Amino acid sequence: PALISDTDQWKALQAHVGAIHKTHLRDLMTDADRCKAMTAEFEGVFLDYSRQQATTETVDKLFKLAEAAKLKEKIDKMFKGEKINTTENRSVLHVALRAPRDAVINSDGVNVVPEVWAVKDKIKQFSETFRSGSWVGATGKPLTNVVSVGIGGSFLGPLFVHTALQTDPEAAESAKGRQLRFLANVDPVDVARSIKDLDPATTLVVVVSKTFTTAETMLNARTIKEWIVSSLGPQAVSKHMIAVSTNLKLVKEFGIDPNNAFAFWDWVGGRYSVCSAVGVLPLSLQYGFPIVQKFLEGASSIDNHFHTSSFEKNIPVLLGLLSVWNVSFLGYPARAILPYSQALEKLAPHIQQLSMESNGKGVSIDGVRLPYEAGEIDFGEPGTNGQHSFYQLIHQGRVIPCDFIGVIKSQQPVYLKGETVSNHDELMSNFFAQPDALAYGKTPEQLHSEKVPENLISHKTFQGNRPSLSFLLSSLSAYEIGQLLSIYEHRIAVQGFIWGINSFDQWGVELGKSLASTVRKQLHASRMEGKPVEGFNPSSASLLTRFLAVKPSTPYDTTVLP
Amino acid sequence: ALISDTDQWKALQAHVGAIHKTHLRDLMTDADRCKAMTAEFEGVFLDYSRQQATTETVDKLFKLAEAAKLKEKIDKMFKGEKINTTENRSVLHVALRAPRDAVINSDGVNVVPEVWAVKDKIKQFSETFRSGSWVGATGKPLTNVVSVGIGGSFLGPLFVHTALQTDPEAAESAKGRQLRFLANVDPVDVARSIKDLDPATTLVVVVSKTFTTAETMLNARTIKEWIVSSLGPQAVSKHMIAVSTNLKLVKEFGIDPNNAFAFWDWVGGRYSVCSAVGVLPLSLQYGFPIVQKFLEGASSIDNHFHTSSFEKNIPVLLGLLSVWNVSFLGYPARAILPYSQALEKLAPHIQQLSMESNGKGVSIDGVRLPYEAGEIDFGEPGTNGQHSFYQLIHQGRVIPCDFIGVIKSQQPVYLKGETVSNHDELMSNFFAQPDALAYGKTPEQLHSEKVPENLISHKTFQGNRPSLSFLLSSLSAYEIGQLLSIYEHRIAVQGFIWGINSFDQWGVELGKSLASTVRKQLHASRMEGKPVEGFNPSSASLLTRFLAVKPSTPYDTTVLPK
Repeated sequence: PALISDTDQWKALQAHVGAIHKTHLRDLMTDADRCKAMTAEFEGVFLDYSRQQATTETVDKLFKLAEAAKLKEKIDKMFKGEKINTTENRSVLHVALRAPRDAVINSDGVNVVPEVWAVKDKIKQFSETFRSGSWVGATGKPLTNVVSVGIGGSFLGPLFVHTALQTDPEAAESAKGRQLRFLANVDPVDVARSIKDLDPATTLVVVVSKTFTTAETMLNARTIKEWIVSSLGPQAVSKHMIAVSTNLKLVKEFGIDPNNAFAFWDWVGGRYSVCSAVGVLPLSLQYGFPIVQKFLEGASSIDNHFHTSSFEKNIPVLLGLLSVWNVSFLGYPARAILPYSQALEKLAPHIQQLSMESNGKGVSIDGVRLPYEAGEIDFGEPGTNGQHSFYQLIHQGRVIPCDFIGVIKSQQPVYLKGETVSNHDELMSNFFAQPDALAYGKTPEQLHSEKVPENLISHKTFQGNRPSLSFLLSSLSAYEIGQLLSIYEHRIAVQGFIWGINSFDQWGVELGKSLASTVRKQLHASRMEGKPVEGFNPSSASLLTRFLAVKPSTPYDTTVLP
Repeated sequence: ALISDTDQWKALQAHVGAIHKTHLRDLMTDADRCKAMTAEFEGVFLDYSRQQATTETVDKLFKLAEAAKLKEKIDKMFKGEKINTTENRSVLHVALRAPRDAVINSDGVNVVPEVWAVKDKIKQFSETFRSGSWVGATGKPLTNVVSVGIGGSFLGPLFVHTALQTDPEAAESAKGRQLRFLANVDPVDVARSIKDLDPATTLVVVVSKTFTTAETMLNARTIKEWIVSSLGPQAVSKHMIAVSTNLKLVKEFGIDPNNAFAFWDWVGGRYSVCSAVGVLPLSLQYGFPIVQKFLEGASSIDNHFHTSSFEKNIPVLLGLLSVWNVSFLGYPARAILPYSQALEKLAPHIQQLSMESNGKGVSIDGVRLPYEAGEIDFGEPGTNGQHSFYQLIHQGRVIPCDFIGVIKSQQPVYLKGETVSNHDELMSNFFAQPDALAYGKTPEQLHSEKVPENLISHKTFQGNRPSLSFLLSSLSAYEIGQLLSIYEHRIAVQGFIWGINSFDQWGVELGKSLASTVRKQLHASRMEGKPVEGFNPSSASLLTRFLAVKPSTPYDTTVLPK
């Protein structure tokens, strides 16, 4: 009901900001009891948030806000299958995607778990048939390359897990000689990328779209379908294309065998769909189902930890509260996702959609316009890549709270005889230093003490007191990748739960889709019927005229592929 | 003085209230305003009519540029003055693409003949290399090239390389060849760079000015071990070259010193792709003529930026507009949104170019700024980013967007019977999204469409959110050079108005110092068994947990990935 910014716990945290402004992390980081209290741990995940602009009292006052906002109740209702997505009247049950085969999680009055595992066992049987070569192509060759066609949550989630599993030794062994590519952009350049160095006779296409009507995905689906027909004949569509969708009619009218359709559900948001057939099917073809099952079990272990653990030990709750503290009370509009792992190269782009599409909202869940701004701007590059890109601003420009992620055991250990440190040790040297560099800074007195010229000390001053948090993971196999994914999925839910918004709808995408259909009609009328440009403002009319002024080089209505 | 204390700054501050009394859905109906708020140079058309501004706002930003002596600073850069006052260095990335008979002095010596001496050396080497006469140890012609480097040695070339990969001309000249980048010190990146490569058909280019860069040289010694383990120690001079000015270490590394290619201290790292940093590897992949057209594209913008009046000056307009969005409208972030899959790696480069240049806290004289400068830059290509975070840009925090579209497609595709071509489907979003952000959708429109009253708040688009649109005629090497030079000069303009030094980077020093300290502690504990000493309680624990897992291979023994 009432806006969270109207409660006393919210106002109490606002007054608490003035006291924290009086503090500096250079002094706070010497307190052994403060540092030890501001940690959390679960299995192979160690969270150290001692470098936040906070004391234990700040965490205490954040817990009371979570109670006033009814955080625990909102969590339980999600797990129990209630339709907490109010604006769409949908359950929010991506946790059921990795629940064990015995659990009971109702939605619309029916337990969804036995049907979640029905698709898993169907994926497993297909993947075993596919990987053992019994699934053959039109020319009689076993398919070894898989293209997954999809946009948004059908792309970023799966791409993240695929990139992280690529260089893990056990996963990479199972994916020997197999490629998995993603065709996401409707830009025809992406189609040329997806099919480069590929043989239609040894390629399988997985079209991912709940509706099977998605404009971008279906145009690519029809495009690569013709690519298959152009080389193998019209009958090769059934043995070379499969679908992750529920519209069985369009799937068959597309030319795909309806039994080759793998279903997910409306209580599976796009940005929470990697654990569904959206991700499990392509990943089980590349790495096998045992590997993806370990990934699901990792995310499942965090779902239990998030649902049952007390708040002082609850890692996703701690993370979500500290982000609200940084965003809504310290005033930091952006957040940097900085994993020191090339395997996590595609983590930040997925967190980008997961966070901003969930929490980039302007009204509460009940439709009251928020007097404050919610979801932060999320970006990131892996260390040390991003370290040599934008850390200059993070140290001396605008303040950006940082998520540092480090892994103890290297996926691909390297050491050369005579080196001071192993390659992974050299990488982690920065993982340990940068958070301390942000917290302490370097005073002008330290600089003048080091005989630095007075005209340079202002330029070499580091103010410090800039917040960070550090994940230390035991390893990065399928299990730990699932844990990291679930941690962020729940953290974003916690932030949206505290802000009192709806983290699970996405109405902000419709207006751009509407106007795009209006432009598409204008393009068709001009290209095919020679109609003038009409119905647009003077700017759009001019830009459309410049675009359409370049006529095609291809004969009228004639197919062209790269 | 300080730009925030001038009347031109204060007059623009009050002007914000007048613009806040307008809405873009009304301003976009003015044909006079829309036509005046444009600019054009060759195949580059800039439409900024969707900025929260009028021609009067632009007139007042011009008077801020005059009070900031913008034209003075630009001339001093082009002329070769050491405007990088904190490092006492010229700023002459424009000289990398100047013609042979150009006159650009630093310390009274014309640097242009030395720029072309390297360029001529690159061309002669690239012809001998691509012709196959340059052979490996086993006598095989070299097919694949790995460029080792970090920061500006990585992002710039990656951007240009990714844009050229799918250009029809460039891709033809790069057939059968690979160009990979090894940037992360994470040994997972080493494993990926050498994945499915043969040392006998691989050339390595080490890009590091001093040849002392910690991450680059460890990767450089690592890939050197990979080569010598397969071909012998003698093969180094035949498979490895360098972009460096430290001739002693190049010869000590094993590389023939005459295979070292120079660049200079007045070339910023984030400004170095037009030097041998980029020109050398790109010429190996695409041939020198393709790269010279790229350089000629950047050169065309340099002349335009240096000579054109401010109302036709595309980089000056862009810099003043971003300063307007940042320092007066209060928008702390900027979205780079190219509707081109070929520009996939554009936003990561702009990220470093902008944030490392302008993420500053003090003026060029050493005065601490009472405002904040450099904005936070991020982006994904359309339509990828469209289906990721556009939810927030429409309904959450306001983020000024840069839209980049291309009239002609690098890879045109059309299927018979389709309503629009694949590229037209892409561009429909390019034209629609800026209008969607400008117009919004009022709750009166939604009620007029029989939307339930409870959902009206959630489907409302406030509109009046700013964007600008680039429309390029094509995306060949020439236009890629133009786009690069535009963003380099725009970033300089913003730093000139703010009165900061866009060309030093002291903010990266504290992290490298404390990383060296952690490197010492790691060696002392790995090789000498020393305890953890000299760190705060948090870093001590993190370090203790990390070192608790011991190397899994014999002492001081070489291990390579895969």
